[PDB]
Amino acid sequence: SHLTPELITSLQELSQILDRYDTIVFDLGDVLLHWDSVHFTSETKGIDDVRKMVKHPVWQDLEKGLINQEFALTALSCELETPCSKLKEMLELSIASLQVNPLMVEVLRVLHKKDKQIYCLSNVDLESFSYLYKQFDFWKYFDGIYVSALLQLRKPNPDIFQYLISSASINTKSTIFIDDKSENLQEAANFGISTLKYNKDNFEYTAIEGGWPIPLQNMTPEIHKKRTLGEDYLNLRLRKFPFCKSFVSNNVELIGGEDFSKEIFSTAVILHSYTSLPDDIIASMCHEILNHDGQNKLRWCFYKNEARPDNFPDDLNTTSMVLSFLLNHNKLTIEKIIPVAEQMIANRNEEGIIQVYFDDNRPRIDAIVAINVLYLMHQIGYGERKELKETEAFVFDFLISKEYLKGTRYYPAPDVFLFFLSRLVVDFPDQFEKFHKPLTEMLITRVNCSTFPLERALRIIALKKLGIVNRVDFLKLLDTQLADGGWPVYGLFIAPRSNTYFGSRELSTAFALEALHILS
Amino acid sequence: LTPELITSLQELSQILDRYDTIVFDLGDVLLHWDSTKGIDDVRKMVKHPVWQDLEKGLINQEFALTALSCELETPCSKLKEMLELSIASLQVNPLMVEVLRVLHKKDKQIYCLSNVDLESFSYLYKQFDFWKYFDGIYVSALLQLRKPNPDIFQYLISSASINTKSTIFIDDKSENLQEAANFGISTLKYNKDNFEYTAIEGGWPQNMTPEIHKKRTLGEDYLNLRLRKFPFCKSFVSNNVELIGGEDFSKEIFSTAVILHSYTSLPDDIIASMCHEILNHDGQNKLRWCFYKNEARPDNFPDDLNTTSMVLSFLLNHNKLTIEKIIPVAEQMIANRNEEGIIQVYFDDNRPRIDAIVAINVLYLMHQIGYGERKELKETEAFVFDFLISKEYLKGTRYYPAPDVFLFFLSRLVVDFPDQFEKFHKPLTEMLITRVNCSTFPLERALRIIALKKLGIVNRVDFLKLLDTQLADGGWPVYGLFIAPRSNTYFGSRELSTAFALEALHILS
Ligand SMILES: CC(C)=CCC/C(C)=C/CC/C(C)=C/COP(=O)(O)OP(=O)(O)O
Ligand SMILES: CC(C)=CCC/C(C)=C/CC/C(C)=C/COP(=O)(O)OP(=O)(O)O
Ligand SMILES: CC(C)=CCC/C(C)=C/CC/C(C)=C/COP(=O)(O)OP(=O)(O)O
Ligand SMILES: CC(C)=CCC/C(C)=C/CC/C(C)=C/COP(=O)(O)OP(=O)(O)O
Ligand SMILES: [Cl-]
Ligand SMILES: [Cl-]
Ligand SMILES: [Cl-]
Ligand SMILES: [Cl-]
Ligand SMILES: [Cl-]
Ligand SMILES: [Cl-]
Ligand SMILES: [Cl-]
Ligand SMILES: [Cl-]
Repeated sequence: SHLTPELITSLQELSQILDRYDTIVFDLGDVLLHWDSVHFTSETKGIDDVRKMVKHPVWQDLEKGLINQEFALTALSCELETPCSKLKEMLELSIASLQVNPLMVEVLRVLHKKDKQIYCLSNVDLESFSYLYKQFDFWKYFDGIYVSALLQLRKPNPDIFQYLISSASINTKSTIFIDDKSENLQEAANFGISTLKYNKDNFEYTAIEGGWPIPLQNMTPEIHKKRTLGEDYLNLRLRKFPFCKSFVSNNVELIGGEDFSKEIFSTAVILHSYTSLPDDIIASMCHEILNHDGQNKLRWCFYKNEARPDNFPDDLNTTSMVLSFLLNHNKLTIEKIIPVAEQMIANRNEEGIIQVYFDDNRPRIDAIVAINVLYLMHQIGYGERKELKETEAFVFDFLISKEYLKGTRYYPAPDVFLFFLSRLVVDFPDQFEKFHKPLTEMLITRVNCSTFPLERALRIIALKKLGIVNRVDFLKLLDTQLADGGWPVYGLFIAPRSNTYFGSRELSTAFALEALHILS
Repeated sequence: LTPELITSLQELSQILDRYDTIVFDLGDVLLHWDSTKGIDDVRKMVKHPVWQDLEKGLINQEFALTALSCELETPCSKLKEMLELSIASLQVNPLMVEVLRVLHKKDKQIYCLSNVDLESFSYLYKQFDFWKYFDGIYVSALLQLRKPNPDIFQYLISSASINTKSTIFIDDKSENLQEAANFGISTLKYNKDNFEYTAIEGGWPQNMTPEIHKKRTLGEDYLNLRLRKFPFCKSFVSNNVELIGGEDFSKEIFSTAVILHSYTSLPDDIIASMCHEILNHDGQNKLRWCFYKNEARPDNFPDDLNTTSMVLSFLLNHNKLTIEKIIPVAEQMIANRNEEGIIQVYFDDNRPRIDAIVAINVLYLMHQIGYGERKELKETEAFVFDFLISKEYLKGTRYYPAPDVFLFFLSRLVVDFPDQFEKFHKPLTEMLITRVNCSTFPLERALRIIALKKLGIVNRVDFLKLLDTQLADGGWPVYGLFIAPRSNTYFGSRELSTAFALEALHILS
């Protein structure tokens, strides 16, 4: 009574079978990649097959992202009685031998051309995944990447299939799944997904009717309540203070902060980033931007006038973010904006980089202000202007040199730079292709690397816009919502000379809710 | 139902005396109050949902005060001043404390169960002196549970092994006594004019027990396998406490002795086999022990009082040596004092050193063999006491860098010989309370869990996070317990980490 798999040995066969499905799921290993596991070094004592490492239960902890490679290797040098330097060696040689499967990468490229939904489902650890993302170039063929170290789940547990089906909204009826390991294929079949076993010299194809029901939700009821509680919390805050409040102090957690609430920038940030604000709040906060007394001829000052220090200039950051939002909500025309954009091009320093302030007496640069200025440039038609070349290069170097790990002049948190960069790169992809992979690669390395809710939320948002599901940061984010539904205050940006952080519970809650939304 | 209002101290004493276990809260029953910009009423802080987060030990006072500062639209500093005055104006309830003293004196089982935040609890533990009457203290911010959720009552019942039939609960909040009654515990509502006694039929039979059992079995199988293959406990060395890049060393007997002394549920075959390693050890010389095996002994490296102390203490405790054979070595240790009278680390007058934790382990053997009151110990004992009170231990000891290791080994001494160490008990417990969850290393979490339990305090925060760092083979990560300080070499194993983690799981089961 065991279901007899149809064998396949002709590309014509493989092709007709694959065409019968809307959605194809690849696993990386074997199907799309291969490598040499055995690797002898100048260390005679110990194991010789990296397979001993990958078969060890500690490896499950690495794949799920619970531990890193240094940790895994330290525990394995003990369990496997092999000098850890030899295992590190072995693991490196195996990684260096990785190559694509040329046949299946071509299948993958074609499937993507025929406008199919394609997902990558792989047990692979964060550090390896980051390296694979850099080394190969089929990732562009995937509609979504589901990696164990980003999920805290792993094949063959049904949990990972259940999260895949739910996350990607998959109709398992029209879904097939290509993998080498049988137990992964059996698990997916009990979910009603048809399987395609990749063998040495053939494919085993089991069509699966399925159509049975799904089990209990990993945390869905939890999530719906926390989202509602956060929404109620934030809508109440913003309806009472549509001019988004801020607090100041000398630390990122704003411990002991005092209420300031006289800068309009936070309001602009919230208008731009949380895409589910009720309409009355958008309008009420939009009203604030326009009537902001620090508007002078379509240029904005950070401060309200009453709070404006002596001789504090308009800045290209407030102005850029505001104009961009106005433009995008049909409250300003490109014709009115372009003259302001032109003042910005006239604000470059000796190195050609557009500067922060509308004031030649206050020369400053900042990578994120650069980014937000370029965003407005491309949004209005200026994307090919020659005067932007040096500014774009400043931002690219900031990324590639990993200089962003030290923060920007006004934004200390590295993920804030990656986040705003990801809006530019994703929203204007033709003009930013060379950024896409180094950006996605930095983000992969940073999954779950900090505890601050807003930072976790930024990484969730950016990686998802770039096609990668970051469930780990998601989970931890839920754990830090407080009982009233809001998240804790966060110092998004600083007055550098005085080391004054600025932030609000509203800022943290808005990005958190957006991150919960984007993975929903 | 309807309570039976009580106002006779003679009746009350016959109600209470009918019960084997009495649970007190803190508010009103034992502690009460008796006498510009925003919120003048602290009522608003405590009724606010954020306050529940503070009570569960999910956030600390600073976090809570910044969040409330915003939600109550009051300057942070004002909220903090108010919070400090309220706490500072707390006074003992003299009648009820005396009831408590007497219930304790009559050998009842008494537990404290309070919704109080970690920092406040920490203050109250130091301020007031009725804690010595409880058999266990169950504070929400350390349980990550809170009244009146049934969870906490289930935790208390199973944690303390309470027969709810013979258990009565004294609280001033109605809803707490209600939930308590759902578990068959008789309630006694405290009003300032009377008591409301409601008897309840108990005796009829928490919520991670399936998971916890699996992790414990997995960890046991792991450690059992390691020690059966390597009864001479292995060790790795490196520059760092996580022994990243460590190399197999495994030529020192101390780790074996530590395992034996510290993890109580080892199987008999493993205890026997590890005991053989301690007895057949190379470095043994006339019932003094050397850290190293001979094959690894550096030139002129002396026997040391720490390995010797732990080993003799273990053999004694396992009837392999008599006090008569040990006492002459103890006398040698008394002959090892430096100019300040402190007992030194090495059997070698040319390697003069002191180490508060080595002192502790020496003092332990001293009290175990009957030397507890020898005058020559006074300075050593004062060394250790100051080392704690001055907070010098936060800098580590010479050979153990982690502060909690000192607190943990001190807690063996203080709790095993309580009459001789009463003045250590409060400052020790107090320090430990302020260090709950202050570090991530599993072994350090394990030590704080054991020490606090031995001192009558359930630390479940560190417990839960400990369960999360077990690896999938059942063992916990390696950890560097002690160092050669001059080369800054750390020693450690997964056996050490896994042994302590399992004892922590056991002591809270
Ligand atoms: C060379 C090297 C890095 C060795 C260590 C392991 C590793 C990450 C190999 C590269 C390819 C890969 C993703 C294998 C497992 O993933 P899968 O879960 O996609 O494969 P499966 O279905 O074959 O288990
Ligand atoms: C996020 C953002 C709006 C960035 C652009 C600049 C800006 C207006 C920042 C807001 C906060 C602030 C007053 C900074 C100036 O601090 P300083 O006076 O210590 O530094 P400066 O001499 O660099 O102005
Ligand atoms: C100033 C301030 C409010 C500080 C926070 C801690 C606090 C509530 C102190 C007052 C008395 C006390 C220790 C109550 C504990 O709650 P219980 O669980 O002992 O009391 P209940 O049964 O009445 O809740
Ligand atoms: C935990 C314990 C057993 C403590 C007592 C002393 C002892 C034998 C420690 C074991 C580790 C060791 C070899 C230290 C050598 O210290 P060094 O040679 O680096 O410095 P020294 O001059 O302090 O010996
Ligand atoms: Cl790609
Ligand atoms: Cl600058
Ligand atoms: Cl910068
Ligand atoms: Cl574009
Ligand atoms: Cl006390
Ligand atoms: Cl010394
Ligand atoms: Cl010391
Ligand atoms: Cl005693």
